[PDB]
Amino acid sequence: HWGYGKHNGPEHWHKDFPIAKGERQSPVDIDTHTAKYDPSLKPLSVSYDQATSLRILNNGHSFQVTFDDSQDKAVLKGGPLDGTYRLLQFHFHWGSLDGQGSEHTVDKKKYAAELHLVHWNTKYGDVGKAVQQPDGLAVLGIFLKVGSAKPGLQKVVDVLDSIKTEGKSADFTNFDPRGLLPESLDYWTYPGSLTTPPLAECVTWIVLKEPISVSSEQVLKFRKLNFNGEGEPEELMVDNWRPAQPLKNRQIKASFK
Ligand SMILES: NS(=O)(=O)c1ccc(NS(=O)(=O)CCNC(=O)Nc2ccccc2)cc1
Ligand SMILES: [Zn+2]
Repeated sequence: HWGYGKHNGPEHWHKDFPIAKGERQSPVDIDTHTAKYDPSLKPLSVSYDQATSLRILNNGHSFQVTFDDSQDKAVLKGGPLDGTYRLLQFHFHWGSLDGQGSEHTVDKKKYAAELHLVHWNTKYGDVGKAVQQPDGLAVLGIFLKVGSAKPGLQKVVDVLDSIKTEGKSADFTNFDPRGLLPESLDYWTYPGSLTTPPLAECVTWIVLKEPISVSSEQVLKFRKLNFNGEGEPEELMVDNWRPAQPLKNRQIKASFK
């Protein structure tokens, strides 16, 4: 089964998921010399005020926080998107050291981590039908750099000790994802894929220009998680990122000049 190690990592994934070698795979490097401003892009509309978090869990490849997506509580709208996209979950990708961890890169620069806020297109009814559609999902990607502490992340960090190993989960209600956003909503966008199996090409990616700053204290707590379940041999969850994939025939557009 898949992971990020030598024997099951991203170089192996195409054997079970041949779309790994597809025409619109994610992540990509964002070259600011060729990711051109497009004046037709609209401002991004983030409506998370009624977001209802449910649980936080270690699934053996990251930790994710889940939400109640049964109504239009927390939705992503505007930007490059047509229609309305409900927030399903968020999770992160991070490194074995501050110098790497992000999935997207900017002019080949790797950030310490990357946050993925995952949304699905409500015109398809549920997410299982949305993932079969080229416009089924919208993932809001936010880079993390090491600096001052991000107060909106602290509730997450303070609970990670309770989900150290794969399969553990915890109650995680009343978490406000507005606390994970940077100041600016300037973004890049391109059509792409899930960055983990099944790597489906169903994602409109929206990557924010401005990283959020998290403290070294905070990101170190990510690196205490385990890929393995309890009683299994410890394998620390670090470097759980897929490297940049070829942009091929795609365009990346910027909402800003
Ligand atoms: N790293 S990333 O590119 O942002 C990313 C984001 C999400 C995923 N995986 S996912 O499961 O959440 C996809 C959405 N959920 C489903 O399709 N669920 C489903 C499917 C069939 C039946 C019933 C439910 C992987 C990578
Ligand atoms: Zn992700």
